[PDB]
Amino acid sequence: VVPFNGKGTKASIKFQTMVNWLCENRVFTEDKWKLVDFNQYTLLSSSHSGSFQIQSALKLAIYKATNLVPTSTFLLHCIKDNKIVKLLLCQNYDPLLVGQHVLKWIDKKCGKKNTLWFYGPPSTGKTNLAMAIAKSVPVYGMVNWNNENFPFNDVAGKSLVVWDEGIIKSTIVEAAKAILGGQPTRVDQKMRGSVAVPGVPVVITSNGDITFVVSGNTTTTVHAKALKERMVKLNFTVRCSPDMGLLTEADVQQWLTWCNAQSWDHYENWAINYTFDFPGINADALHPDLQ
Amino acid sequence: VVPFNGKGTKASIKFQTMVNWLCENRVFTEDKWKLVDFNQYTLLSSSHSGSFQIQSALKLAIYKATNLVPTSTFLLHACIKDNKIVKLLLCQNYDPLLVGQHVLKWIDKKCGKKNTLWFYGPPSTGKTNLAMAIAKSVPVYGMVNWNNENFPFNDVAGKSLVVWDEGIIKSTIVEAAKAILGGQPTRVDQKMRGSVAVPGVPVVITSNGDITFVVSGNTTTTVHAKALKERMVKLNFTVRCSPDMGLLTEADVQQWLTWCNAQSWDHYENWAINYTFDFPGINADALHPDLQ
Amino acid sequence: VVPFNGKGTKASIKFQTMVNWLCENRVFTEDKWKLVDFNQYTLLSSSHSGSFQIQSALKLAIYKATNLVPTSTFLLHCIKDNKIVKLLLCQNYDPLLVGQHVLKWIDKKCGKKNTLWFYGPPSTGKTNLAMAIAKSVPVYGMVNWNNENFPFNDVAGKSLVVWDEGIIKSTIVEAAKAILGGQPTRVDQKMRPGVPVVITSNGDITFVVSGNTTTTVHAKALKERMVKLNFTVRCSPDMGLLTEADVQQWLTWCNAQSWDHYENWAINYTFDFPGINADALHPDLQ
Amino acid sequence: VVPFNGKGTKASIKFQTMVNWLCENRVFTEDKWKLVDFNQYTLLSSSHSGSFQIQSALKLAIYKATNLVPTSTFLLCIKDNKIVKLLLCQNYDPLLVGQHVLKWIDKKCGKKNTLWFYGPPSTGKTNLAMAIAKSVPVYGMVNWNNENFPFNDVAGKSLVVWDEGIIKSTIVEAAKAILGGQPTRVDQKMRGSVAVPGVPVVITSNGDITFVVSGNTTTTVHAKALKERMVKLNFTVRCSPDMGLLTEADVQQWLTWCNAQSWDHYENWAINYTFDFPGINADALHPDLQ
Ligand SMILES: Nc1ncnc2c1ncn2[C@@H]1O[C@H](COP(=O)(O)OP(=O)(O)NP(=O)(O)O)[C@@H](O)[C@H]1O
Ligand SMILES: Nc1ncnc2c1ncn2[C@@H]1O[C@H](COP(=O)(O)OP(=O)(O)NP(=O)(O)O)[C@@H](O)[C@H]1O
Ligand SMILES: Nc1ncnc2c1ncn2[C@@H]1O[C@H](COP(=O)(O)OP(=O)(O)NP(=O)(O)O)[C@@H](O)[C@H]1O
Ligand SMILES: Nc1ncnc2c1ncn2[C@@H]1O[C@H](COP(=O)(O)OP(=O)(O)NP(=O)(O)O)[C@@H](O)[C@H]1O
Ligand SMILES: [Mg+2]
Ligand SMILES: [Mg+2]
Ligand SMILES: [Mg+2]
Repeated sequence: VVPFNGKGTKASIKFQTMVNWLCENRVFTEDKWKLVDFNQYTLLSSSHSGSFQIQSALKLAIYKATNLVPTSTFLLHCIKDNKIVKLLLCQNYDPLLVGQHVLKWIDKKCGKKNTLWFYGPPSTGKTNLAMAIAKSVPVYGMVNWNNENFPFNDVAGKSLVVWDEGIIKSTIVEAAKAILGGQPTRVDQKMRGSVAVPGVPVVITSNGDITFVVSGNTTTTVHAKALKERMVKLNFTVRCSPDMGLLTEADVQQWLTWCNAQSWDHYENWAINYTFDFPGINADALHPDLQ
Repeated sequence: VVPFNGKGTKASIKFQTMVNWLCENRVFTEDKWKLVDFNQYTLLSSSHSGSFQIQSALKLAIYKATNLVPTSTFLLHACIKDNKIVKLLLCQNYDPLLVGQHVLKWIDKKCGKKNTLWFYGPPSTGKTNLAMAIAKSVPVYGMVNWNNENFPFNDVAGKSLVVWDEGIIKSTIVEAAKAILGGQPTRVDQKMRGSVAVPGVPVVITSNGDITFVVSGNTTTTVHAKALKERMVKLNFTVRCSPDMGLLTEADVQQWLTWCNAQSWDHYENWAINYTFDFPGINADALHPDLQ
Repeated sequence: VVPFNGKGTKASIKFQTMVNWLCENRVFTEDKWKLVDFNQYTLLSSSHSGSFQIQSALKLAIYKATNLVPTSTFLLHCIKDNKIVKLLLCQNYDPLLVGQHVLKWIDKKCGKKNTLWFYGPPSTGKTNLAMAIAKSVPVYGMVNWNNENFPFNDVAGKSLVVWDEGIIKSTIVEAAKAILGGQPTRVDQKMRPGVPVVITSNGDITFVVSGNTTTTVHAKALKERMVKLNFTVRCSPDMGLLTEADVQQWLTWCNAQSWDHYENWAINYTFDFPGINADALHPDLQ
Repeated sequence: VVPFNGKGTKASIKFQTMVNWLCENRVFTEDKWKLVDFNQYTLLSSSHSGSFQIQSALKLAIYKATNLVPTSTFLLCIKDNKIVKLLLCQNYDPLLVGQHVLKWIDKKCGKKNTLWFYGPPSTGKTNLAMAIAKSVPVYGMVNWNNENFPFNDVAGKSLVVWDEGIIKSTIVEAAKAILGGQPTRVDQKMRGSVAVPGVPVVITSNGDITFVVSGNTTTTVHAKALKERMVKLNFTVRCSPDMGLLTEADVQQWLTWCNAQSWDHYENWAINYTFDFPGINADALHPDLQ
């Protein structure tokens, strides 16, 4: 599979440099391009043949950031002052295992446990944490934005699907089962080449148990066992301070930078047998920096 | 036929070379091209002219791979005891020599009316694994489960293989089923392509139960049972398999078919004179010492 | 009329030569072009100006081969050795007369009798002979490929229309009276010649289904437009496909024979085709 | 099974007598009742109860005539009969055919429930079929029903007549069951059993009905299936310009004579019902017709 020779001219080389510059500065939308580099956009729009190049370059940049680059590389660049590390300790979970699992999860390497689920009372910061992760990936999507009868459209081309205040109904149980489990949709099967893999990670925030499928005017539990195998459940029980504020990329990347530097032995021991719930803080193995 | 005495420019020769290169590297989709070679794709998509060239090259490469070059040449290659497929066939009591030799004719549409292979048996006996192994070797194939429920046979043309997994035939589409399973092209095929006859696509079917019985409402009917038997060939996978045989690979398929091509064809010509709905099993003495 | 004074460039003359090449080699479809000369097709498909010429040349070649050139010349290139000659002798039909009629029938010189009809028991070789002619003419079209309720789409541009094992429904009988009679469709008249039609069937086609009952209202009108041939004797399985050459040698030989015999019967075109006259059998056919 | 111990009043006995009278004179339609006896109809129509009694009597008479009595009862020197002359011209045994007609109308032929007449036009195909249809109490015609629903209101008839018929691929499935004598699903859901009504069918056509019309072409998939359920007759000989409309009297005389003769020659053919009806055997032809 040696690459074709194809010696290109300067016009194509400049376009390729622009495509690389798009990925390097995370410019994936027309609005972001206008907000960042207005002069180049104005110059490119002086002609139809120059306007076609914008639409040509954006698609290639998005595809490169989605499939040709590991997503975790966009995340990885004191520790005891990081808000997420402080926040996760307030919920009585080990920050190191959570951070280590997320990096393994975002690269679709957890196996069939593709979907994370955040559950707890309101005003515990579940939604705030989910937004920070979604803000850091190249492109993210929502189930809230999609149409009510077709909430699982526009899945392809996204690195993370966020479902806020979610709930599952019986009319969409067959679609949710495939997407939450990482199984590719038939669109990818009939567009790409047979059972592929891309799929997409999913993060869910909820104020109630989502394993209860809503059918008619009755709550049912036919699929409770089937759903649980696909998620890792976190209980956000402790209310957070009202003035914590929103989380940003610098907070998440700093937190994720520390986690990657530690040994994988602690995570890989539990990773052998995946459990529906996530283990809590173990004082016999807490990292010395967090003691 | 004397070819038209035209001569192309530098760009035309480059485009023809690119079409050949696409054929040689088994690239037939946009995603495959982006995965294999991103640089050439970017260079081609840098301008409006190249965006049309990409589509033309892909459309020509698919046609060249499917209609101009025999499919079996993509299977053969350019420790026979240890081949996984040979062991799997022996576990299910079938001769690896006859199975491989029949494929080299069925995949080439040379078997006449019997255009389909049928896999039957209990679950977890290895029906799906072998079926997908053949598919991964041919250039492009289509599986029925992708299509719409009411329209099962879309995009059948232009494919080297049709895959139907654990499917069941309904009476509402039994009329179209006898067409593809029989190897005769659909009505639209002749019209768009002028000739009353254009060969069909080979089909492979896996099933846990007898599909010769057609679903008709909430009732099973056997009126079409006779018609399916001369269009099909049956194999029985009656032995379960331990979880010690992972997914099969194209390397196993190529090695298996390579050996079957080199051996003599007398053992196949005897059966090929009058095809039988049942595929004969292992013969104790006919097994060659290379597999004894 | 004096042609225009326009002088073309190198590219235009090359395109005109390409059209002549396509017309000469009977390359009227994209699939045939790919199967015959893949190199030229790949060269042309490199850009827009090359791809447009493919469609333009195909359309011009079809028009030239259908309207500006007599179709019979496309068919003309041991007479007893030909398979078709024996086949017509078995059915008690004179090979010379039927051969001459086909040339006039394909050339629209038989007046209103624009339709041929093969009648007989099943498996008597009717479709084998009929399909042989369809592969000899430049372009042919079958009724069976068309939509069930629109059987007569894309009739213009075909050198021959074939209707195999067909039956006439009273809901569409009025359209059949036109095409089988050779009258041009009203759409052809608005935008701007008939197309020969051949019908093979097992029963009597003059009966028209009307509901769940047969009726004979249209039996009289359909008789004038058609010629009936009887294929009664079953064919041996070893005959196989009839080659386009077998038609070519048969038609070419019948062309050179004396034509005055056919003109005598041509004075009053009967619905029934006359059988073999033993006093008129050609010596070479014996 | 013992009849109920109840007793009917004087008025109910009159209605019971009226029901028997309707069956006795083959009065199954309102027009027939008006034509035959106007005084009684006018007297009955004087009020609500009399009008309702008309409907009740008609329904009960139809049921009694079609379900509780064998049809052959309504059908019950011979050289002068015109029907005998007709079959002799068509080269068929007058005695053998009549016995089959008696068994067929009584649903005693098993699967082969349908007759078929074939031949060139103007040879007596339709005339004979209508004469038999007139003799039985009630008959139905396929041509009267709607095109998309050719088999509506099949039950309740002693015979169903199909003239110049042709089978469309859309309705080929419904044709298989009814022509084969299989009961309709509608009656099974209503009556409760799995096989009850039973309807003989007679078909006359000028073309081969084994072929099924599908789209704009002919198919032979269903050819063998229909052959099992049908019997074929060839009317290949011409017929005089007059051959006056055959009457019920002509039919009744012919079948009565056939039933009187010995039945032994029939059941030999009934061992295995052949698709094609055997022709005249000049050796076995009855001496009266020799
Ligand atoms: N403007 C803000 N943006 C983000 N987080 C904020 C903001 N103001 C306060 N917060 C913090 O976020 C907490 C609640 O934010 P939110 O993300 O809605 O939490 P939650 O528990 O997921 N909410 P709920 O949707 O009610 O279940 C507050 O208690 C603060 O600690
Ligand atoms: N990717 C894989 N993961 C796990 N097991 C595999 C994989 N590929 C092959 N196998 C095993 O290889 C064997 C092939 O079985 P398979 O062909 O799937 O059987 P089957 O009867 O057609 N299956 P089913 O789809 O349940 O009807 C089984 O033992 C599988 O467990
Ligand atoms: N595909 C074929 N290959 C070889 N021989 C063929 C083929 N099709 C037909 N024949 C031969 O051609 C002769 C008659 O062919 P066929 O087209 O079936 O005739 P026909 O009278 O038009 N049939 P039918 O369609 O039943 O009316 C016989 O000798 C056949 O053996
Ligand atoms: N009104 C009539 N009643 C009785 N017989 C008639 C009548 N008119 C003509 N006939 C003659 O009766 C014979 C049969 O009549 P008919 O029932 O029309 O024949 P058929 O063979 O069933 N006709 P077709 O339906 O065209 O196949 C023929 O000799 C007719 O000439
Ligand atoms: Mg929330
Ligand atoms: Mg045919
Ligand atoms: Mg009649």
